[PDB]
Amino acid sequence: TNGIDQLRSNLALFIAYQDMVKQRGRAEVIFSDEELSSTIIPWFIEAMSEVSPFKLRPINETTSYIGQT
Amino acid sequence: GFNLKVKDLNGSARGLTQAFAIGELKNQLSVGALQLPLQFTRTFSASMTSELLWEVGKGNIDPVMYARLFFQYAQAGGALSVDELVNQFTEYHQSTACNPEIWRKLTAYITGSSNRAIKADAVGKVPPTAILEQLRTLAPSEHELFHHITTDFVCHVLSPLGFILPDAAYVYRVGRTATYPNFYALVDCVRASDLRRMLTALSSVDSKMLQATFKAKGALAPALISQHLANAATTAFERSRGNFDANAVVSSVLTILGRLWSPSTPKELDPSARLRNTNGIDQLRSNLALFIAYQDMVKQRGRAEVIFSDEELSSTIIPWFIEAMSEVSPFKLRPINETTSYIGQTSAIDHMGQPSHVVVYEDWQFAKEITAFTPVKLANNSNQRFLDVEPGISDRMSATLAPIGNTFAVSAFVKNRTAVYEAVSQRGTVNSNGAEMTLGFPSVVERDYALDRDPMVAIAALRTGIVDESLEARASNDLKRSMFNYYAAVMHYAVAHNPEVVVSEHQGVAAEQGSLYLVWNVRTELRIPVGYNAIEGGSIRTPEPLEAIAYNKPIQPSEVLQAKVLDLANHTTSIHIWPWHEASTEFAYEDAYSVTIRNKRYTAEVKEFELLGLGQRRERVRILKPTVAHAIIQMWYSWFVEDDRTLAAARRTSRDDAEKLAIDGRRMQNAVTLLRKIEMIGTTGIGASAVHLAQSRIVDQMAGRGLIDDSSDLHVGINRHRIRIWAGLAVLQMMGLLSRSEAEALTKVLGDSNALGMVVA
Amino acid sequence: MLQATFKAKGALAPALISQHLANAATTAFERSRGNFDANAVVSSVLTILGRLWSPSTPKELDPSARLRN
Repeated sequence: TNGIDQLRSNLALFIAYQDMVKQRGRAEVIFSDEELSSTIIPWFIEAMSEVSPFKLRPINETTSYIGQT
Repeated sequence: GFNLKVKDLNGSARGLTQAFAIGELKNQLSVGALQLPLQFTRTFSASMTSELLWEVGKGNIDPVMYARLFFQYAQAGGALSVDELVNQFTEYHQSTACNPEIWRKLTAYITGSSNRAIKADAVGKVPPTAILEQLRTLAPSEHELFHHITTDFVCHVLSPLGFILPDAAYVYRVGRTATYPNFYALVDCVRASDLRRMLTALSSVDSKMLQATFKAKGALAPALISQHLANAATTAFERSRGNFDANAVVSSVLTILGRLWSPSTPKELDPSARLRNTNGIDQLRSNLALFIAYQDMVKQRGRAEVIFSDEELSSTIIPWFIEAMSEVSPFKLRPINETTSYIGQTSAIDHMGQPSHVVVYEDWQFAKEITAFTPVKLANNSNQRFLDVEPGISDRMSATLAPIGNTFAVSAFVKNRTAVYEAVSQRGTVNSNGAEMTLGFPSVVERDYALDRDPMVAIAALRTGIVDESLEARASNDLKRSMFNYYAAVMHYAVAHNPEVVVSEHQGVAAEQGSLYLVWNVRTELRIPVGYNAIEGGSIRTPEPLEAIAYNKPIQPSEVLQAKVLDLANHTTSIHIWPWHEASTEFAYEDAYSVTIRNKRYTAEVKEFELLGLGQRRERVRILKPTVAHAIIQMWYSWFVEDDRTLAAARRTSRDDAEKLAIDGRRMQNAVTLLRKIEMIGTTGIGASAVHLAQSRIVDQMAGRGLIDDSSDLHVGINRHRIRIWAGLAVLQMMGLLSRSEAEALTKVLGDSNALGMVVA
Repeated sequence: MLQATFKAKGALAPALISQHLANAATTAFERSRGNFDANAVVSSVLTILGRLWSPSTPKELDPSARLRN
């Protein structure tokens, strides 16, 4: 069911995971069920919003711009 | 063609019972009543004839094209299941992200070490395939196919505004494929659909990346989007980690459809009104050959109710999709009325007048011309080859087949076959329990014989019902497909006649009442015993489709029935190569005539040769055997050996002198059949060539010894007809049709009888 | 069907699509075997609306936030 299939791949987003997991425990309200609807809840999220200045990112460059020696 | 009893059939051929598909094992006949009414969308199907040649390599790229190609490839039996092709494909492009070097190196072809970036593009596109053959050194490719695939992304047109040429494309010849589907065929369909889920995104991504590419600059600088190209496609490859699971989803929509069928109310089988609606299934319930696929895989794998679906949400995701709503299958969903009709009807009359000869039959004009290929291999020095069509044996042999394109019309065949008509005394008394159930289809032979297996063994496996089951897994396959295609064809055609059907367990071993068959009804048939029912109630009520078949009134065939026949000279100046072989390589072979007169051996010994009158050898060419052209005459061959051995078994059994008269007239009338057939075959122009020329040779043999040079001594009467067959022998083998182990049979049968003219011529 | 009809010929030959015409419509008539059931669906949206109205909290009358939207 769409989205999550690449959404799993996001990883800084995963940092946000471990972060709020750090602050508020986990507090599993689980407003979602197991499927219907475990859909309505992830109907949407921030990157698929344009509402954020922040935006979803393609494949390869990540956010690279630092050399090494 | 081929035939059974009308009363008996299970003792004649178990394969056409519903019960055999149900795996009833010969015993009790199905009958159980308590019924649910149905309707027809005349059911989803395939095509029937689609002989054509796709272009690839021209850089257009479209997953629907390749879906056909892999599907046909499995239909070539190049590996096995399409599912195997696909899992092995993903195993191939598990060379996915572990090879950034595919980008680094193809971009190196773009020239390259692109950190020296610029609007570098000049020219060169169309054969990365060779430098990608170096990528084959990078990406070994035991199959030609996926290697031939991956080229496309870099070079569909990318970068679309230069690079640049092609002025050339590629090739493949899809043929007509299987008529009707099954478990494995279906999972192959949805699997092909996951590939469908693959490639289209795989094109669309680049389709937008190019939009975001030539930022200009011109085409902009490389080591970027080029170095990108398909990494997103690899992510698209990773979008493809999970379509579904083919066997599970197919089994799912399957068995839930079966629950929609079964009388069994309870919660295990209670198709939710919550989702009895929701599109598709509402006409999908109506499909019925699809229902044959149901009872089939229900036969092989029990039911194994994984029920990946719930009762409603989501009993939706699973039947989100299926094969007909895929374009991935060559097979396609079917409208309302015609079903797949194209067979006429007649029936024997004794002025009573129950049928004794059911007449159900073909409808099909075979190819009017065929053309040899010259296998001009040169590129790659392997499978890569060009065929260059040119006239040769082609034109002239074809024109000689034109009379055969008249005298071996199926309509004439059955019409003469109907003329068997009067039998066992008179007139008016032909009736005695069973009656012959003559039948056959263009399709089953055109395909199973195309696979080069000789259908008749499978036919006999059906006739005995029980499988020989000693076959190779490949032959195991051809046997299976032979079965369900025979069976289902007969089913949904019979359905194409009778409007109404109802579901029927069975019971027996239950095995949980999910097992089930069908029972039908018609009324018009006259008050006579026929099958087990007789007619009982002024209506049929039979499990068995053949029963409904027999009662049907005489009709006419509808379909265009033409072989369509391929052409390729265009594509030939284009080719390139594809899995072609099967033809095979050297267009023909000699057959040796012989005769004795004045008690002396002569042995005409003729080749091959063009024989037609221009040497020599030629060489080299090979022409494709039409599947059809040999398949049909093989139907008749099946008839020949049928009446032969079976009524010979009658020669063994009923020694009654009247029955002696019957075996006499019947065997000797098949004898007069092939008699008059080869008879008219001899007047053919190539037949004329074989006559005058082989006769010229043996007359030259007369000049061998000096005293048997005393002019011709052969010609009186018997010799002419006796060599008339030889024309039918050149027309036999290496006319491009018959497969020998054939004239063999014909020889023995021509020995069976007086033959003679018998008159005329 | 008309789009697929006048194959031309002109309007093409009959005893076919004409003889078809509405058989598919009869199948469309059979597409109509099951819309819903009027009294049931009306009563449904009805009483669920009433549950959306009523003060009564419990599970018999708890319009799901899963679908209050």
